[PDB]
Amino acid sequence: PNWLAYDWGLVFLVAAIVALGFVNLGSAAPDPVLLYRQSVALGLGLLLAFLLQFLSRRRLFGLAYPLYGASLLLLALVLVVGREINGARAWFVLGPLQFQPLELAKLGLLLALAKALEGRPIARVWDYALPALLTLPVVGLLLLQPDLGGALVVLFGVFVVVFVRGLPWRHLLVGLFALALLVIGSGGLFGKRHTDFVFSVWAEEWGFVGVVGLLGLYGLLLARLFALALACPRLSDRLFLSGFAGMLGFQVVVNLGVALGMPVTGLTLPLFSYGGSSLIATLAGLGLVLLVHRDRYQD
Ligand SMILES: CCCCCCCC/C=C/CCCCCCCC(=O)OC[C@H](O)CO
Ligand SMILES: [Cl-]
Ligand SMILES: [Cl-]
Repeated sequence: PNWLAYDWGLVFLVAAIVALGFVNLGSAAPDPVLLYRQSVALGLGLLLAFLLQFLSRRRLFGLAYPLYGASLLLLALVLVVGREINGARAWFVLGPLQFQPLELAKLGLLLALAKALEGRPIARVWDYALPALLTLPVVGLLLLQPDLGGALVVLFGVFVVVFVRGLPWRHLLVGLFALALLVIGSGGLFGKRHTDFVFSVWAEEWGFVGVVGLLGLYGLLLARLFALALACPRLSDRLFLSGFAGMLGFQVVVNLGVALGMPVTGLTLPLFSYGGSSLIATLAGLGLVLLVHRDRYQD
């Protein structure tokens, strides 16, 4: 953490998408008190992503299995002592504190699957079972809320990890598509409510150049993630980085089809749409990915 050998390009990409999100929220249905909550979320997010830099990658992958278990027990616990919002209890609300176990599940499952899938030889049966028995508790506890947007993100991440690894992945796509079935000019206005109340306003006030630029920022972000992914000697790191990039790109392309018209899910546009927990969790995951990239040439 003392040396700062990071990929600063990815840092600039995250910062650029975040600054666009903030300058849009200030015109996309603004409110004096609704911009403060997300500003405090950004502060918390940067702070948490910095705190996680005092963590070696050895320790991070040592926590691969405990974090997975804790996300499983927290997914189970949110079903009992959660708060209903849109018909599903998926949030822990302790006054000003809002923590959804879906994010912890995503990171824990990515770490657990990456670590358990770096031994090249496996028995001819566990190529199906190991990702199955590690993903099914998470997806099942995500459907008991019910929240299938996070279930889709999780399952598609697992698909990406398995596919990049070199294991049976067709059954995962079958499960993914089956679960997914039960669901103003070139210039714009320039600043002149549903979940998409941050993106439906941006797409109209900034038009084709705005959407093209934002999708370009997301394309460059996914490109830099997959470039950092194949730039890691360890296989577990390759898997972890690629799973993260998959989940992120998948939320983005889910919001695309939502805007086209899908049904809608609770999945926000990462770093861009309104939501303090999603911002904080995306920043924390990006901090993890940044620290595993900085420790890529170490033991
Ligand atoms: C790393 C990136 C950090 C990003 C920066 C941290 C956030 C700070 C936000 C301050 C208020 C800005 C709110 C948005 C600005 C516009 C608000 C406004 O006055 O709306 C009027 C409208 O734009 C007239 O056309
Ligand atoms: Cl660069
Ligand atoms: Cl297959």
